[PDB]
Amino acid sequence: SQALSDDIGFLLSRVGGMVLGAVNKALVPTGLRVRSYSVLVLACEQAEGVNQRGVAATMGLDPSQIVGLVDELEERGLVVRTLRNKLIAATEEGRRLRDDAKARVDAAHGRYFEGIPDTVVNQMRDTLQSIAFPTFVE
Amino acid sequence: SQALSDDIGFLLSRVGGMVLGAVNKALVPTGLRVRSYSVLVLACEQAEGVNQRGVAATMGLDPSQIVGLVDELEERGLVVRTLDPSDRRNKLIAATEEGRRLRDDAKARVDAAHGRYFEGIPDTVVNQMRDTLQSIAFPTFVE
Ligand SMILES: CC(C)(COP(=O)(O)OP(=O)(O)OC[C@H]1O[C@@H](n2cnc3c(N)ncnc32)[C@H](O)[C@@H]1OP(=O)(O)O)[C@@H](O)C(=O)NCCC(=O)NCCSC(=O)/C=C/c1ccc(O)cc1
Ligand SMILES: CC(C)(COP(=O)(O)OP(=O)(O)OC[C@H]1O[C@@H](n2cnc3c(N)ncnc32)[C@H](O)[C@@H]1OP(=O)(O)O)[C@@H](O)C(=O)NCCC(=O)NCCSC(=O)/C=C/c1ccc(O)cc1
Ligand SMILES: [Cl-]
Ligand SMILES: [Cl-]
Ligand SMILES: [Cl-]
Ligand SMILES: [Mg+2]
Ligand SMILES: [Mg+2]
Repeated sequence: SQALSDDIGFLLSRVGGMVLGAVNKALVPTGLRVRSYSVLVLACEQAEGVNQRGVAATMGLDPSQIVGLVDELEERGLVVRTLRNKLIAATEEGRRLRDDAKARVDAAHGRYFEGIPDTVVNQMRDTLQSIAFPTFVE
Repeated sequence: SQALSDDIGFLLSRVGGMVLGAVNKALVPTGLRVRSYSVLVLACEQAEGVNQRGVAATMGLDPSQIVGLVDELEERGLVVRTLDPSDRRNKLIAATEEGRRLRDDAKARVDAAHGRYFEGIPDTVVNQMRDTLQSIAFPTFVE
């Protein structure tokens, strides 16, 4: 089928945007939106700060875009930017808000994947990781 | 897993965004962007045209958001607002000959641009992803 509604690229972009909208809606009480949430999660994965370069690469953004997200998070004392190399270190308050936000984010997920078994989610996860994070550039 | 890179919602938005940016870039020679392209494609799929509400539902948008996309395509002579010959109360967005020719050019670009991401995936994996994403975007009901 050559129909748009059967096209996997269309579908991925459509469901990605549905998830993005739902997660932004769920995040409203936290003051975060998806990109600032993502920087905060990445910072909270480590004790010491995480490499800003690496954050940008993971998120598929230029480092210049991550700068403003770090400023946003620092406005609320959620991360502290430390040192040509730049690292982003989560605070105790950052870690607390990350937990509250993630429960809202999971639920926003739960709503879209209800009735879809974990075996299907696991295969989707692997496939999407192989696209976003390939072993080399073809 | 607590890791962002294991969050299926993150990965959907991450790869969805890769696809969106690649499609806008592939479309630069056509003058279209992802939404105007989608409307043009959906009009071309029908012989007589497609209803605004159908387009909106396929794109997950309110119908009010489709009017300006149709205006853009109409100003370029790529679609025409017409009336369904089988029901004149049914307004249709119909592709023109020039719209069909551009849609063929544009879909060739977008197909090739998608290949970078999807060509290497096993067919059985793609098929399962397709059907799963359809069940999320376009839920079905009782028979
Ligand atoms: C349409 C999207 C996906 C969602 O936009 P949104 O609905 O404005 O959502 P937001 O993330 O801005 O806000 C989320 C929700 O939280 C709400 N919200 C927010 N901030 C607050 C607040 N501070 N207080 C209270 N409430 C709040 C906000 O109003 C909204 O609520 P609701 O309307 O009920 O869903 C938007 O991200 C977007 O346009 N993305 C770019 C891509 C795009 O054009 N998508 C449209 C579908 S067409 C498509 O995907 C085609 C792709 C395609 C791909 C490949 C191809 O080959 C061909 C085509
Ligand atoms: C071409 C895009 C998709 C849109 O840019 P644009 O057309 O030049 O225009 P705008 O900058 O006005 O953006 C249009 C809308 O695209 C929306 N958008 C912005 N990223 C996207 C996108 N990945 N898909 C789908 N619409 C988008 C964005 O929110 C905005 O919505 P709205 O404000 O309602 O009009 C551009 O954002 C782009 O190239 N994105 C690729 C880079 C990217 O998104 N990387 C991932 C960042 S991290 C992230 O998204 C995390 C999400 C997340 C989700 C769930 C979780 O559980 C956890 C995390
Ligand atoms: Cl954005
Ligand atoms: Cl940004
Ligand atoms: Cl219209
Ligand atoms: Mg919006
Ligand atoms: Mg600010």
